[PDB]
Amino acid sequence: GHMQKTAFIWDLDGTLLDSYEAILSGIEETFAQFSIPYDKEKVREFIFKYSVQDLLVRVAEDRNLDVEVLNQVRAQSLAEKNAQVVLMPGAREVLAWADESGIQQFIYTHKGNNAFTILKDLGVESYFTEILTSQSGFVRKPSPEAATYLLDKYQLNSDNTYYIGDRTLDVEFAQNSGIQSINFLESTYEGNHRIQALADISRIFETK
Repeated sequence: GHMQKTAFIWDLDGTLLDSYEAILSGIEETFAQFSIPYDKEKVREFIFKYSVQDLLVRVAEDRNLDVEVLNQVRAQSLAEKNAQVVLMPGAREVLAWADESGIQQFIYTHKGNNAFTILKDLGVESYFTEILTSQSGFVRKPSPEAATYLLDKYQLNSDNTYYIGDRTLDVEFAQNSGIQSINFLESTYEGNHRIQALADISRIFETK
């Protein structure tokens, strides 16, 4: 219950967008053009370990093709048309809890002004009081500038703010500013709370 002044930051890549389908379906069409078997399970794993770019290499090189052709074959794809970007089916638990709790949630990414539309569309523009983008102009990484921006904008607290971003780079800028993070992985910071889901975000603040 309770929830003192807590502020929250989400990303816009893969923490709360599961658009990986609408990407990945493009490469299924690439594997098919070379008579390569494609298994979503083998792909979703490898794209989390390595790049797209690496995978096309790691098939062509094995299969007696050339990734130089595969590069072009990955452009002449249909699933970039016949697909769309979801609202990460499960986070509306946390979204609701935090907003009832009055936790000012925000977003930071490099995405374009189309970002704001995606949230409006999918139903969750309210849930992030303010959202930053490519237009914001901030430094690359670590970028504590973007933290201080959101703090001063509504007179929020560094120590009482928490960035959820799924990466070791969640602690770097966080530490440079003096704010906390919540990630699925360990890193060598004191404001770094491991999780496995999204519903563990509430359990942190419910003493578990």
